[PDB]
Amino acid sequence: KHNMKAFLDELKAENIKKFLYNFTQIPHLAGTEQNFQLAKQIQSQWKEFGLDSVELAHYDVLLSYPNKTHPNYISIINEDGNEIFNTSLFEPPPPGYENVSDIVPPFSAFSPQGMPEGDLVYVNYARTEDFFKLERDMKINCSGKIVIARYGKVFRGNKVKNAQLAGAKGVILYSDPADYFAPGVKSYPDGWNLPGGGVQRGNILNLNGAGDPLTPGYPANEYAYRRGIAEAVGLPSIPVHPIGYYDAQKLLEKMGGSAPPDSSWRGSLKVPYNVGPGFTGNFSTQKVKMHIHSTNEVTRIYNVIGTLRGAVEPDRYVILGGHRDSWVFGGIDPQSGAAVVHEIVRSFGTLKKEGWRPRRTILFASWDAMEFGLLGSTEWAEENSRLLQERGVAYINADSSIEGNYTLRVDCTPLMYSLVHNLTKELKSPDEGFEGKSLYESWTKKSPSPEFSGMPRISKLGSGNDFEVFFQRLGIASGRARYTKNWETNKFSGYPLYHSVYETYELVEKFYDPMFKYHLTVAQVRGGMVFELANSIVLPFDCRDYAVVLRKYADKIYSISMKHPQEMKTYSVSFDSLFSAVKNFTEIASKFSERLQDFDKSNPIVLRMMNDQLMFLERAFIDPLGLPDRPFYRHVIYAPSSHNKYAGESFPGIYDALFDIESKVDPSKAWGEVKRQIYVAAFTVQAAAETLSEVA
Amino acid sequence: KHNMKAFLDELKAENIKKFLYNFTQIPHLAGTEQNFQLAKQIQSQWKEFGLDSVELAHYDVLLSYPNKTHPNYISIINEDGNEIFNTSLFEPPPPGYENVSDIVPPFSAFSPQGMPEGDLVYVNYARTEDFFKLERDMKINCSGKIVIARYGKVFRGNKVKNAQLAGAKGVILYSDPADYFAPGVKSYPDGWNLPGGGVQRGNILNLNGAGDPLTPGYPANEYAYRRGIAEAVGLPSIPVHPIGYYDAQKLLEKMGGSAPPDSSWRGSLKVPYNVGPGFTGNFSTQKVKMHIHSTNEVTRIYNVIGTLRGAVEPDRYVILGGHRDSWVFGGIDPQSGAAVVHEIVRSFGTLKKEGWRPRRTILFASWDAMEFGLLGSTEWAEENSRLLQERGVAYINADSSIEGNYTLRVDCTPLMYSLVHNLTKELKSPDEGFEGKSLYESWTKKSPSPEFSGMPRISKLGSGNDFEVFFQRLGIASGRARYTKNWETNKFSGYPLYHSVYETYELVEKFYDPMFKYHLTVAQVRGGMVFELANSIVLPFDCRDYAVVLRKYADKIYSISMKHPQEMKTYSVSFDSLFSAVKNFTEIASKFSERLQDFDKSNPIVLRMMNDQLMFLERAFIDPLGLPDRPFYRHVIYAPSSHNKYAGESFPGIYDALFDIESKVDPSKAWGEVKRQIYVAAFTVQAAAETLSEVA
Ligand SMILES: *[C@@H]1O[C@H](CO)[C@@H](O[C@@H]2O[C@H](CO)[C@@H](O[C@@H]3O[C@H](CO[C@H]4O[C@H](CO)[C@@H](O)[C@H](O)[C@@H]4O)[C@@H](O)[C@H](O[C@H]4O[C@H](CO)[C@@H](O)[C@H](O)[C@@H]4O)[C@@H]3O)[C@H](O)[C@H]2NC(C)=O)[C@H](O)[C@H]1NC(C)=O
Ligand SMILES: *[C@@H]1O[C@H](CO)[C@@H](O[C@@H]2O[C@H](CO)[C@@H](O[C@@H]3O[C@H](CO[C@H]4O[C@H](CO)[C@@H](O)[C@H](O)[C@@H]4O)[C@@H](O)[C@H](O[C@H]4O[C@H](CO)[C@@H](O)[C@H](O)[C@@H]4O)[C@@H]3O)[C@H](O)[C@H]2NC(C)=O)[C@H](O)[C@H]1NC(C)=O
Ligand SMILES: *[C@@H]1O[C@H](CO)[C@@H](O[C@@H]2O[C@H](CO)[C@@H](O[C@@H]3O[C@H](CO)[C@@H](O)[C@H](O[C@H]4O[C@H](CO)[C@@H](O)[C@H](O)[C@@H]4O)[C@@H]3O)[C@H](O)[C@H]2NC(C)=O)[C@H](O)[C@H]1NC(C)=O
Ligand SMILES: *[C@@H]1O[C@H](CO)[C@@H](O[C@@H]2O[C@H](CO)[C@@H](O[C@@H]3O[C@H](CO)[C@@H](O)[C@H](O[C@H]4O[C@H](CO)[C@@H](O)[C@H](O)[C@@H]4O)[C@@H]3O)[C@H](O)[C@H]2NC(C)=O)[C@H](O)[C@H]1NC(C)=O
Ligand SMILES: *[C@@H]1O[C@H](CO)[C@@H](O[C@@H]2O[C@H](CO)[C@@H](O[C@@H]3O[C@H](CO)[C@@H](O)[C@H](O)[C@@H]3O)[C@H](O)[C@H]2NC(C)=O)[C@H](O)[C@H]1NC(C)=O
Ligand SMILES: *[C@@H]1O[C@H](CO)[C@@H](O[C@@H]2O[C@H](CO)[C@@H](O[C@@H]3O[C@H](CO)[C@@H](O)[C@H](O)[C@@H]3O)[C@H](O)[C@H]2NC(C)=O)[C@H](O)[C@H]1NC(C)=O
Ligand SMILES: *[C@@H]1O[C@H](CO)[C@@H](O[C@@H]2O[C@H](CO)[C@@H](O)[C@H](O)[C@H]2NC(C)=O)[C@H](O)[C@H]1NC(C)=O
Ligand SMILES: *[C@@H]1O[C@H](CO)[C@@H](O[C@@H]2O[C@H](CO)[C@@H](O)[C@H](O)[C@H]2NC(C)=O)[C@H](O)[C@H]1NC(C)=O
Ligand SMILES: *[C@@H]1O[C@H](CO)[C@@H](O[C@@H]2O[C@H](CO)[C@@H](O)[C@H](O)[C@H]2NC(C)=O)[C@H](O)[C@H]1NC(C)=O
Ligand SMILES: *[C@@H]1O[C@H](CO)[C@@H](O[C@@H]2O[C@H](CO)[C@@H](O)[C@H](O)[C@H]2NC(C)=O)[C@H](O)[C@H]1NC(C)=O
Ligand SMILES: O=C(O)CC[C@H](NS(=O)(=O)N[C@@H](CC(=O)O)C(=O)O)C(=O)O
Ligand SMILES: O=C(O)CC[C@H](NS(=O)(=O)N[C@@H](CC(=O)O)C(=O)O)C(=O)O
Ligand SMILES: *[C@@H]1O[C@H](CO)[C@@H](O)[C@H](O)[C@H]1NC(C)=O
Ligand SMILES: *[C@@H]1O[C@H](CO)[C@@H](O)[C@H](O)[C@H]1NC(C)=O
Ligand SMILES: *[C@@H]1O[C@H](CO)[C@@H](O)[C@H](O)[C@H]1NC(C)=O
Ligand SMILES: *[C@@H]1O[C@H](CO)[C@@H](O)[C@H](O)[C@H]1NC(C)=O
Ligand SMILES: [Ca+2]
Ligand SMILES: [Ca+2]
Ligand SMILES: [Cl-]
Ligand SMILES: [Cl-]
Ligand SMILES: [Zn+2]
Ligand SMILES: [Zn+2]
Ligand SMILES: [Zn+2]
Ligand SMILES: [Zn+2]
Repeated sequence: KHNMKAFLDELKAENIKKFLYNFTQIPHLAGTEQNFQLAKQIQSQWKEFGLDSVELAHYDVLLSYPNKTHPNYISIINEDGNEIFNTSLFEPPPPGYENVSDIVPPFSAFSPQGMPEGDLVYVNYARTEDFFKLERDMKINCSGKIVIARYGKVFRGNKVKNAQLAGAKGVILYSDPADYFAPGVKSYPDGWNLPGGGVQRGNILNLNGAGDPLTPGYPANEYAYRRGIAEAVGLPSIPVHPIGYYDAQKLLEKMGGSAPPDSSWRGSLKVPYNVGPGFTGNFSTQKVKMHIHSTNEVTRIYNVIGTLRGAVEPDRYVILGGHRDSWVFGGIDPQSGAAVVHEIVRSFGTLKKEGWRPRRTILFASWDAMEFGLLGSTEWAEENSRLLQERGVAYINADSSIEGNYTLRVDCTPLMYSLVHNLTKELKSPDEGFEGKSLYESWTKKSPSPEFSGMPRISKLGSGNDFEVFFQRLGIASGRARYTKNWETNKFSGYPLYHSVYETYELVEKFYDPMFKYHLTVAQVRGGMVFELANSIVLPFDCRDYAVVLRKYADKIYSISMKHPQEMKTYSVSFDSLFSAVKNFTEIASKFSERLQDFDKSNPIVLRMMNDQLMFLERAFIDPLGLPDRPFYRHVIYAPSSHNKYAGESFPGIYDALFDIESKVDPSKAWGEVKRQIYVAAFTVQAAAETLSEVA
Repeated sequence: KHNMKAFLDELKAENIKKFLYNFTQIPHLAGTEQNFQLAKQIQSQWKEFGLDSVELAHYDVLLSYPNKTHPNYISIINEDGNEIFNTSLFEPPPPGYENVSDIVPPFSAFSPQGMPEGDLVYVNYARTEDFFKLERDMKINCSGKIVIARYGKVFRGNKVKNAQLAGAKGVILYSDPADYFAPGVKSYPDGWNLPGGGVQRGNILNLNGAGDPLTPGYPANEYAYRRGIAEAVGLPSIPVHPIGYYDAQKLLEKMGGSAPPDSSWRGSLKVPYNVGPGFTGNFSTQKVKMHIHSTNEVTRIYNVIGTLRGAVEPDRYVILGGHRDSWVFGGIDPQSGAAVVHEIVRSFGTLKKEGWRPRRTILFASWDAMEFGLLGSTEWAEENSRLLQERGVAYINADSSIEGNYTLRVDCTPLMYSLVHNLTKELKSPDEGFEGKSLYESWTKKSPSPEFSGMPRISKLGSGNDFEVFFQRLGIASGRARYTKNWETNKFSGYPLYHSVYETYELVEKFYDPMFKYHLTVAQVRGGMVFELANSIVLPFDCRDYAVVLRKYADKIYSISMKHPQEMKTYSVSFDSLFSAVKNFTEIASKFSERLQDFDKSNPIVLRMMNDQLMFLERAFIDPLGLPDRPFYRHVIYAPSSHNKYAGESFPGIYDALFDIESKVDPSKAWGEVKRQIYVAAFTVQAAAETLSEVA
């Protein structure tokens, strides 16, 4: 029998291991020859595995690279202009890779060039609230200062935007052991911790969903019009560079001025964590100098797109996509995900060779230039937007399969909650102590829902990954899943060796998943989701789950507003329309569910009518005018946080209208805009509800 | 048998006559009680006629009305400030209506209030080229002048926008006998010509597709956020008022300054047509004073929406819509169209009562507040945009059925050309001399295609009517048809009594269509189109017809650019990408057509897949970012002309980038934008082509 069990059983941990090894022996930096060669390899293998067609889709997009003969570095400079300390020019390479060529040294992708000299101000995590505390409470002025910020808590691009608006003339990012060194664990290569010479690479753009900075709205094809750099989207205006904690200690140890305002500002280094500005009296004349010489350059990138044609509904697309480009070896990010995709394709191809085809078309994608701003996924979606918005059923992302070995993590649209619950009840837990128990059981035990007993936690989608164009721009139901750490065991996000040279095959094989059982579990979750979405006769979405969360989000946004009761009285700010729309959505979704379960099962038109209602329900939350000043974030329920691209925000339009409103100089204008966003949200919720009404 | 012949045969000229009489006895001004009562009557009758549901959809939108106790008028004022001449306060009412109440006096809807006094400048038709001739050639400065412009050639809102940008402080619009008095025809009531006391009403907004000025993007429902007046869309900044030619003669006769530049500037009045500024020497101290006291007010409007559920594809909508509100009696505009719709509903309802249902759902609409800026259609489409863009097959408009008695006029998407040709071959010509011949034959003879022998002329859709939101904002295949005059017999557009009190039932019954045979023919064309669109198994669109016109439009826009060969060399301006996309569209459309004719006819999924490809093809020409500064004009192939809302422009983005480019101060910026619009157009054409490729 060709059923999901046949698909799932075919997946092998040993295959995922072999693919991971294969994908992580050399660097695959976007825009480089090595990453083009891997694209061609993937294309060849997906054909071999049995997909109907496999093509490369290429684009020419703005990328950013250090100058090989003019290295980036930071100095402490004395009053004579002598550089008395210099940060590293490279991370010490790990055992057995000390002769690997083409390792890109640590840099902040898209930094402008410059050599700013000045006094240091320490800004904690450079969050919105961190700058609020400096400027408003501590009365420290960052204008013309170089800021030093620790990585963590929020996307680094938001840190740089915040530093820029504070008037900084440069940003130094560093990894504090507080956030990247788990107590009791040894540094790579003897454990999974970040060594003091390790550095986190990463782009510092603020694209807000635009894709290639030079071609917002349109694919960066051969005849594309490209904005001039000065009009490009999302580029930082001040130089930025990342360093490790050995180097950070040297920059921070001399810092004077004001003491840290409290303990939440102190990391784990043996330094005061003084905010500055500048150094203590003996060193008061020493300054910090950055030297950044990186260049932005239009460069060709290559997505691999594989198609497995649907037998019944070939014009309905279920997409499994993740990126292939890495900063260096990509041992976790992204190759732990790409190896999983590779095995999923191989398994589907095995069934196909035995004569099976899924009901709907499955598209498989190996995206390029993700590390430089989700560029490959976004340019492809811009090219294919009309096909995706009329035919796109769902998008399942496939970046890193692991960031820990504790339990499952799922972030997805409410439309997929029931699908996820049901699938995980059918899968075996790989966890020790849960032998013979379901993944649902271990996941629920280790990651309980904060709201419901006997349910697991499922989070909203944020952003910072390749689902962004599909979900927040185009309104295609999206999901992601991976294995994660125990947040009770160290509160820091992600894994210590993130975006460092130390993220290698050996890191995974030795420390994260020796038996590749967590990889296999994640292949089963991602592949199982794709299988159901593509094969079920009724799409496996439950509209009633959206009704429940809409009420939760309406309560939450109302509660934020109600911290300002006088203003709500003065400006007649009512949430009645939003609650009414949510009530209506709940009622209509309930009746739709009845019809779906009750309709004449022999009638393919009623079924498809009803499958189209399910498919277009996520689409209904799209506002074609976008959110304020963010035209590519069009989903009215979910946007990436304006303060942290990684985090999702609910009712983002109303959230941003309320944020820091007490500080607005024209309260009438400000509360007027709150009311406008309530109207837009209520209307959108009612309009989405009405797509589930009887059609005529 | 229930086939199109049964539907067509049921339509009766005598019924259309009875409905026209019924709809034209009292004024039905938008926002008035009389127009609400007619809405309720229509709703009742459509229910009686047999539709499944008939509801009122209401909105509260900005309308504009004169002040009943503070009349609008224009004066000539002497140096003492004595008003020595005053324009009429009302049009002399026609025979037997001299006691009808609630006739709105002539005014320009949405004029601001004011009493500007100044010297007159005569600006011909106030077209872009007319102001070019004044400012550039004649060196006449309109700043601080009151401009007087004759109606005709272009939409009056464009005249007012042009006057505003020329620095005018007021606009007087008048009907010149050259444009509104056919030689050899007597004035109403003894013929169909405009009498000297007749005046054309009409709104002077520049909405660019926005709908209600206060709620762009969102329906003007009960909880709507409304912009303040100062931020409203499309409102004129200077006072405006319309007059008849008896009054115009008094304002023009004294005009001095420069002579008219040539004969194209002279109308038919016994006056010099001097451009001014101001009056001849003896009257040089006399000035013109406007008195405008109209008020803008948010007012409730009511659309009637009738549904006839489809038997097979209830979630596919074919819409027949036209407006119901009139300026006064609406004898032609709109009731000659509304009576036709009423009879079409009655005929469909007759078939339904005998057990028939169309394959797809038919929606019937009686729109309100069309005369005030397409407000009812636009607000309803804003409310229902998600349903319309995923389910909307086609929109057939139904304003005035007649503007003459000579031949058929059709404006529509290329997708409907074949449908129209085939249907008109099946219909009888009502024309004298063409007894027993088809409508196709008489139409082709009287209105030959400028391009193809043996074919009739079919024009592009422009705007100024209720299809605008459906076609140019949402990308739903749209069409319209009416009987029209012979352009060889008088070149003036429209009919002389347009938007005057004299547009009555008697005008139609006596002078235009005594036997209601032209009305019946138009009911057959509009109803027949709806019947096919709603009932055929394969949608009756031919994608190959779009390929032919795309090549025509590409040639045309290229030819415009090629008037600047040096600049095309300097800035490397190539149209190669657009021609490539058009070639590709042609090739892919040809292969799609083969599959449509060749596919397995027993397979409803392949059929619907292919019906969805046909339905979404118009949709593919939509750009979600809209055209420059016109966010609600989203169709890349067709937009209303930036110089004349009534006219359609092809490749509008490139057209406007090229328009008057030789006058731009930064040719590099200007030609860069031409190249950007070529990229956008080429991409959109290729993307639309790719929706017709095999789906997987
Ligand atoms: C959640 O779902 C419910 C439906 O169960 C929607 O309820 C509608 O709510 C609006 C109010 O926002 C009601 O609007 C009112 O309509 C009255 C006329 O309604 C009749 O006629 C219409 C057609 O014109 C029919 O569709 C309808 O069935 C009724 O027969 C108006 O007279 C009301 O205006 C008067 O009162 C208001 C308030 O005091 C004044 O501001 C006005 O000046 C005026 O005096 C009003 O417009 C609507 O009728 C309800 N429809 C129903 C029950 O079917 C909710 O709107 C929906 N929530 C959201 C957010 O959409
Ligand atoms: C009308 O329809 C035709 C298809 O019949 C489209 O043709 C494509 O045209 C583009 C040019 O605009 C071609 O682009 C070229 O692709 C080359 C690689 O193509 C191969 O590999 C890709 C996957 O990466 C496959 O899809 C493809 O089948 C080929 O096997 C590049 O190497 C070319 O770049 C080089 O030359 C250019 C020009 O000198 C330089 O600027 C570059 O720096 C580089 O040196 C180029 O990108 C594309 O291959 C064609 N596809 C075909 C024939 O299938 C038209 O684009 C389409 N019209 C529009 C407007 O869309
Ligand atoms: C996750 O799994 C849960 C549990 O299986 C699943 O919910 C269940 O779905 C089934 C299938 O729709 C529901 O069964 C229906 O129940 C109603 C009322 O009892 C019946 O009227 C339905 O009968 C009709 O349809 C049948 C085919 O399913 C026909 O055989 C029959 O003739 C009728 O036409 C039907 O049996 C069941 O009630 C729920 N259980 C719950 C909610 O507890 C859920 O759908 C899964 N989630 C997915 C797939 O996303
Ligand atoms: C306007 O009217 C014209 C003239 O009628 C019409 O064009 C015609 O359409 C028919 C129907 O598609 C075409 O007939 C087809 O021709 C090809 C080649 O000869 C055949 O392969 C097709 O046969 C298949 O389909 C048949 C059902 O239609 C099956 O019976 C058969 O088994 C095959 O599956 C088919 O006969 C005809 O060629 C054109 N004539 C032209 C273009 O001159 C046009 O479509 C109408 N426009 C509309 C409806 O918008
Ligand atoms: C990762 O795995 C891939 C796939 O197994 C490896 O690529 C494959 O490498 C072999 C040996 O280089 C290639 O076979 C050889 O082909 C050449 C020319 O066609 C010829 O000399 C011989 O016929 C020989 O068999 C094979 O083509 C190639 N497969 C691809 C790319 O599809 C790759 O080596 C592995 N990478 C690492 C780091 O282990
Ligand atoms: C245009 O045609 C409509 C429809 O025929 C006319 O409206 C109809 O008018 C009659 C007479 O006023 C109404 O019948 C009457 O109803 C009232 C109360 O229900 C009652 O006194 C009697 O039972 C009587 O039969 C009828 O309801 C009404 N139909 C509608 C509106 O649906 C209208 O008079 C015509 N207008 C003109 C200008 O001719
Ligand atoms: C990268 O840095 C190198 C080294 O400074 C630059 O190469 C120099 O370019 C200048 C002109 O700008 C020449 O006069 C020197 O001879 C070059 N030096 C060497 C060592 O080659 C190069 O411009 C930079 N590359 C970029 C900006 O991509
Ligand atoms: C930090 O690096 C800089 C640049 O390489 C070093 O300064 C250079 O030293 C050489 C040799 O003494 C001089 O000829 C250059 O003029 C210097 N360049 C600059 C920009 O200062 C510096 O010695 C290094 N500091 C440490 C502590 O190693
Ligand atoms: C329409 O014009 C009338 C007549 O001038 C206005 O009514 C007057 O309003 C003023 C206050 O603005 C009163 O003092 C007068 O007593 C009113 N006169 C009469 C004759 O009623 C009215 O304001 C205007 N209506 C509008 C603006 O809608
Ligand atoms: C044009 O209309 C104006 C306004 O009605 C007339 O001027 C008014 O005349 C009365 C009576 O003589 C005066 O009391 C008012 O003060 C005047 N108002 C203004 C604004 O001037 C004028 O007489 C009319 N002109 C003609 C030729 O009939
Ligand atoms: O440009 C963007 O939006 C983000 C690109 C890139 N995304 S990412 O966070 O590294 N990708 C992954 C990292 C991981 O797979 O662990 C995630 O979503 O967790 C980054 O943050 O540098
Ligand atoms: O606001 C608008 O866009 C136009 C509203 C209104 N349209 S209209 O030209 O009068 N409608 C008709 C007039 C007619 O049916 O003769 C048309 O399309 O020809 C007008 O021009 O005043
Ligand atoms: C910070 O300093 C700069 C001048 O060096 C000044 O423009 C800015 O207003 C200052 N910020 C404060 C104190 O608000
Ligand atoms: C793997 O699991 C064990 C058991 O909790 C844990 O001690 C170890 O830290 C985990 N490894 C990683 C890399 O999280
Ligand atoms: C027209 O006159 C006004 C001043 O009355 C002036 O601002 C404007 O520039 C003039 N236009 C010309 C002559 O270009
Ligand atoms: C009706 O047709 C006749 C014949 O051409 C023509 O003389 C007359 O002017 C027409 N009436 C109108 C209102 O166009
Ligand atoms: Ca782009
Ligand atoms: Ca609106
Ligand atoms: Cl992921
Ligand atoms: Cl019309
Ligand atoms: Zn990644
Ligand atoms: Zn990454
Ligand atoms: Zn009209
Ligand atoms: Zn009109």
